[PDB]
Amino acid sequence: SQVVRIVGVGRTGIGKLHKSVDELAASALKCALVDANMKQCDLQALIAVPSLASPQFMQAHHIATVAGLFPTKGKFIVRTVDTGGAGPITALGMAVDLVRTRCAETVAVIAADAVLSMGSGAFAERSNASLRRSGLPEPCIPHGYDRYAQWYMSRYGLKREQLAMVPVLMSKMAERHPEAMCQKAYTLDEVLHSRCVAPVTNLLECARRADGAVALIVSGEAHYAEHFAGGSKPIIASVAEASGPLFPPIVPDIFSCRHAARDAFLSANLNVGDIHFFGLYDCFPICLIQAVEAVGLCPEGKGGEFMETAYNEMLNNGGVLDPSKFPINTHGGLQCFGAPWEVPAMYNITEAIAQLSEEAGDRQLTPVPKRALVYGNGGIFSASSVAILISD
Amino acid sequence: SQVVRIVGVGRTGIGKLHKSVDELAASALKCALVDANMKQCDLQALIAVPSLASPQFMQAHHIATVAGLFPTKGKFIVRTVDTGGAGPITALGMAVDLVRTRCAETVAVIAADAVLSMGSGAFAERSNASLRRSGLPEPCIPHGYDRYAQWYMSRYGLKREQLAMVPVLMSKMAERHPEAMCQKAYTLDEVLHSRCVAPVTNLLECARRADGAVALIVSGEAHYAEHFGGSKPIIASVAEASGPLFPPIVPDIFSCRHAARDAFLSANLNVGDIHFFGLYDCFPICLIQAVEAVGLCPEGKGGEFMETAYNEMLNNGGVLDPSKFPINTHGGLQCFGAPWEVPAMYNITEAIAQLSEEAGDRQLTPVPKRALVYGNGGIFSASSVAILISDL
Ligand SMILES: CC(C)(COP(=O)(O)OP(=O)(O)OC[C@H]1O[C@@H](n2cnc3c(N)ncnc32)[C@H](O)[C@@H]1OP(=O)(O)O)[C@@H](O)C(=O)NCCC(=O)NCCSC(=O)CC(=O)O
Ligand SMILES: CC(C)(COP(=O)(O)OP(=O)(O)OC[C@H]1O[C@@H](n2cnc3c(N)ncnc32)[C@H](O)[C@@H]1OP(=O)(O)O)[C@@H](O)C(=O)NCCC(=O)NCCSC(=O)CC(=O)O
Repeated sequence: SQVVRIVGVGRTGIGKLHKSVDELAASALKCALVDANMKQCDLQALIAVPSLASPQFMQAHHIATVAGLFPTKGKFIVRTVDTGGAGPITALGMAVDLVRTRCAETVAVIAADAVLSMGSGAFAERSNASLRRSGLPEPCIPHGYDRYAQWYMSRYGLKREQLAMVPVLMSKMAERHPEAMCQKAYTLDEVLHSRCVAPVTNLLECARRADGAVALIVSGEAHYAEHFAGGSKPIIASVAEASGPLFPPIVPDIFSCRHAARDAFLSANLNVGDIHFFGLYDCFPICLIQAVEAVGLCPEGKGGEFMETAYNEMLNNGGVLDPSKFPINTHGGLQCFGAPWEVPAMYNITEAIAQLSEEAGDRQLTPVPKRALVYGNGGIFSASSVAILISD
Repeated sequence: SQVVRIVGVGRTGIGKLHKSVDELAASALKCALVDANMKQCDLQALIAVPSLASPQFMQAHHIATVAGLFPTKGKFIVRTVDTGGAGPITALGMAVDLVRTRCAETVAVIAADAVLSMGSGAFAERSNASLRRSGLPEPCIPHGYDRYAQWYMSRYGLKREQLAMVPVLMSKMAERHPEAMCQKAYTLDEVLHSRCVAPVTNLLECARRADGAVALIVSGEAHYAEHFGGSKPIIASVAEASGPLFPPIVPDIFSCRHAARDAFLSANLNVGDIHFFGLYDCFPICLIQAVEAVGLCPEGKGGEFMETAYNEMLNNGGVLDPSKFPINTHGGLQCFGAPWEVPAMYNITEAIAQLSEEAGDRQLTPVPKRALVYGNGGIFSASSVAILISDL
């Protein structure tokens, strides 16, 4: 096949940054190049995902032009891809493909957005407009996921309080991350008594609006060692995708994460027991609950109980959530770290790399994980992208 | 490695159709499935390009959902890609890649838009907004290409009248195509005396706004024969290259030559083996650069290539013989129609018509065995080239 690694990582801060999407993208890319010990001229491709704050025709080309990558010497392949929040991992798979087919020896993958700075009114309008023809009441995306949550409750007996436990657990993780937007952990009642957004979905269960950008540099192992030289630059062991409808009608074969996860495991010749860090998309509680089931951390229908077990162990440990007992989204995820539209799957990757390189600080897993699984989700369970990262 | 064919083609009409983008996409896909002797359930992937008339989050997913592809039984991979008007050929390359890596045995590639029905005011605003930060005066895209045209005139001695000859030649082709929006050929003076859009670019030299959709079905040769020549051509190769989204000017900015060269090497063919060319012609300078890039004439001689054909046309009783100018026999973006990111599809469909001997009064004799198609995005920002052959 040929071994391909994430050789560079760079990102901006997260929050209300008062910067343009182009500035954030450019800053993230520069950080990534420094992290890779590379220069602009060493890049042979660039892949990006669209922005909601600043929608732009041929986004990747726009970013590349403004950042001053042109004119280049030799070949440069640029591409914008849209699979929603699955994008960054989708783009990762494409980057691997460009390397293996020898279309490009090195690839930059960039995601950038500013949905907190854009204002609540504009965000709500554009995010709702994203689900035309769905029949979903506003806000549409939360209502779409809420409809799947209610189906889980009816089908599998998922409890309302088990959904609400997700942001509690994520807030416990987030408060150990210096940059996470949530710096104080929630109580279960606080989540349950927060503003109602949809019948079984409250405000503190919604993905947290943020500005932010992340850039990844992908390269063949051999090429990188020759010119620019484990866990800090992990091997992309596999990437797999699967898809579903953009909005709900409900049958279990609609969900695509399990198929994507299974294909990623087979591709990498690994199993769930070999993975000791999980960066799992958590735009709403039902997404994370379905994710842990899909990747095989627990049986089908037992995701809610998986959350409750961790929540109870947290309460019986003096309110402390031990990462070793819940090695998932140690950064806080979309719930409590932040969610810049199609960006935040990048934070599953960056947090995985931090853990694999033993640079996650107070969030650090012990023993150091050798292998990580990351998961990005787009639309309303419409796009699944799963990748497995290994140190060696 | 493994032979992959375009096994189905379907499209709507072209013009002012008064239909939604979703309706056009859905209609084109149904036609393509019938043309492939396939059903929805036989599709394992769908790739699409964004629409200007109806911009939509996760466009491919949106189209797939509204068209009723879900729920699916097996795996289904959906993806939206944006490389401007290069898109359809970019997507074609990705489809081939999905087949070869066995992620999907069959792939639908769809492009749909309605930029004529959307209204002149909305089109102008959105097309201009596409070039933020460029510094180009309105209309921005024509002015961007106009700046490159002026550079060609200064650098290579390209004549103003040679630019204007492009729509003349395209209008001669278009009037032989029943559905082409231009049904009466232009004179050179008529082009030169038409409304000025940019210093060296007039109205009849601009890409013709149209509504339209096209859908392609891609499949491995062996898989298709088990379950379901020129009419279903082999995708011999696909190659891409990119450049800045807008101008500052150096010759290494242009990427079509690199893309063309890589496609030829990939396919193990040369320009002399190709007897039909579907070349992107959003403005005269694009086609002039295209014929040079693919090797139909030397660098800087594209203007003279047009004049030679124009003069031979005048000395042949005003008749443009396709055998002496086997290029865009449909009329291209200039005179067939240009639905934003769609019209590279018409280079593919016209190529297939020629290869299958179903091009009517436009038919090349002898029947071409091999065709080259070229899509261009932005302002010489994206190049996508593919070579189609009837048999090995
Ligand atoms: C919930 C909303 C309808 C309305 O929230 P508002 O922005 O109006 O709230 P606000 O900022 O005005 O003020 C509310 C107060 O609570 C805080 N607050 C706001 N949102 C919060 C959240 N998610 N979690 C925790 N706290 C939050 C604010 O800081 C503020 O605090 P104080 O007042 O104390 O300062 C909206 O945020 C929304 O639509 N959220 C859903 C996001 C979404 O759908 N994302 C895409 C998921 S799909 C995906 O992930 C990928 C893909 O694109 O496919
Ligand atoms: C030329 C324009 C500025 C002006 O268009 P208007 O809508 O104002 O046209 P109008 O109102 O003057 O039209 C009045 C008459 O002229 C005709 N007419 C209109 N446009 C024409 C054209 N291009 N060629 C020939 N005739 C044309 C109409 O049929 C009508 O006929 P009658 O006389 O019978 O009434 C615009 O169409 C334009 O921007 N065109 C270029 C589009 C573009 O840049 N596309 C992207 C290219 S880049 C690319 O392709 C790559 C990528 O996408 O990335």
